[PDB]
Amino acid sequence: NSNICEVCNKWGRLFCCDTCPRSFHEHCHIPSVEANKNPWSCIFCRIKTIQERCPESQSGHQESEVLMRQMLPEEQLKCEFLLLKVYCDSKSCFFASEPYYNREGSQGPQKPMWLNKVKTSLNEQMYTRVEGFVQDMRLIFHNHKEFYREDKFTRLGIQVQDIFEKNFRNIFAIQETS
Ligand SMILES: [Zn+2]
Ligand SMILES: [Zn+2]
Ligand SMILES: [Zn+2]
Repeated sequence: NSNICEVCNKWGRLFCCDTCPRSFHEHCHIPSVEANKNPWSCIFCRIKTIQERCPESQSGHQESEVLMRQMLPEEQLKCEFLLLKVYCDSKSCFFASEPYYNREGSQGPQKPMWLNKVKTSLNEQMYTRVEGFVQDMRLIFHNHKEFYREDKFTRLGIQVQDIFEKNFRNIFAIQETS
């Protein structure tokens, strides 16, 4: 197995996947690495299994159909994995914890949002459809763009949004377009 966490790229107390060489900190893995379960398969392996069981699940989909899906176990898992993919990028530190807003010439967003809040929400089964999760995710970046206006720091939002969106199109097999 790897000797660093797959998400944060640091060593520490790591849990090793039984079906692939990845390793995780307990709370870096999403969901948090399970207490017992020998063998244990990580989220990457669980997502691979879904594809393998139903190869046609990789044919193209319309985003509007994906968003209306109810959060049954497989969609729950896919949103967990997509969230995990954003945390995999070091630039996610900016959006992880609860933000605050005091900048001359700007007002804070009406509905603040952040990764750890989406993480809790998924854990607590607060989203009933994929749309719930994707809306909160996109709101993180939109709040950032609006607040930081013409400061160059706005680019961090564009950058982390692009990671989210690429992973969304991959995980949920959105039909490719020009
Ligand atoms: Zn980690
Ligand atoms: Zn694995
Ligand atoms: Zn099938």
